[PDB]
Amino acid sequence: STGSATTTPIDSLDDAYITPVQIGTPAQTLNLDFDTGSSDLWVFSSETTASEVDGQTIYTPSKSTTAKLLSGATWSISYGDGSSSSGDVYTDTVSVGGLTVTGQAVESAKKVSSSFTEDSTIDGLLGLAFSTLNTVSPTQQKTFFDNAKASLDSPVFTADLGYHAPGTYNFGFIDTTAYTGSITYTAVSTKQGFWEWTSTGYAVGSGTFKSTSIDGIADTGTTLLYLPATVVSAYWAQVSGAKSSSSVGGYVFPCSATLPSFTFGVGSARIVIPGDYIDFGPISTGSSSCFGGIQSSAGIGINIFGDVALKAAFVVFNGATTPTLGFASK
Ligand SMILES: NCc1ccc(C(F)(F)F)cc1
Ligand SMILES: NCc1ccc(C(F)(F)F)cc1
Repeated sequence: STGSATTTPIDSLDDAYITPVQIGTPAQTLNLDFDTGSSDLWVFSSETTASEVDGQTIYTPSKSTTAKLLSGATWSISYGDGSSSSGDVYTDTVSVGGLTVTGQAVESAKKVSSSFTEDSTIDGLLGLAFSTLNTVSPTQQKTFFDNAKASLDSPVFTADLGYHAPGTYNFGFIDTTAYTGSITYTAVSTKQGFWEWTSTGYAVGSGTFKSTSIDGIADTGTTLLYLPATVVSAYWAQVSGAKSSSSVGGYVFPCSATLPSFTFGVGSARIVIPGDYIDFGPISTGSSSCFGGIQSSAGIGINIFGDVALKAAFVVFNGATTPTLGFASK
């Protein structure tokens, strides 16, 4: 079987992408943030503290004839940005773009951090990292992808994120009309539970490509591109007036500047991020200082190929017994 669903940016900056997901019987449709950096499927629900819900669509397990409470199971997650949520666990039927999994663990939020409450357009997250990171206790639960794997035509999913435009998540098949040229595959390490791989280097604008190994994770759930301080300094040095701002929390640049492109290596292939993808607009309404889309990973501890990088490519998440990542231009 296969599944295919359109994913849509939540705002004019592509801060995140939401994809409709059908949960329960009859279907309750929620718009979830597909996150290859985490492994919990959790949703705003009728159990969420009422003051912490502000416009989100909620899952109501009592209205689903297929929902079953998972006795004694709880979950609690903390994301790298400081966000968190926690609650209890149901199993229910979950469908993505025609692809149905029965008995999927659906984690019902009882408490969420302020960043989720203020994001009225995100009804929850759908984790797509490896199931070793799932936070359900005492019995760890499997991801939607892991549950669907056996029935998929091919054990893969692909991310085709749009720049200021809709895109597509496909499960079980590779759309050969969605990319140009060839797909270049690269080795994945699962030892930390992430889609972790090694980029072969980088270039800034039309500059010389620097061959250097950059270990990082492919994370649809993170907005920006987080790279080592040396790389990020070399990029912003080509932008007149750009500087690192402690008060703002990263590199900013005069909004009137034109940004250079950024190239990253995938084996012998090259993915080019257009400079416009790196502009994240004024730091505050009316400001002439703009926030950069490439930032240092030094405080994070791991490099993150987030949406800024992934939306420049067609990305194959190959969940074969030896998993690999594929990148193609588009
Ligand atoms: N998108 C989920 C996520 C959040 C944080 C991290 C970090 F920062 F710990 F690497 C990775 C993945
Ligand atoms: N990386 C996972 C993640 C995704 C979205 C959010 C936000 F923006 F909704 F708070 C936080 C963390």
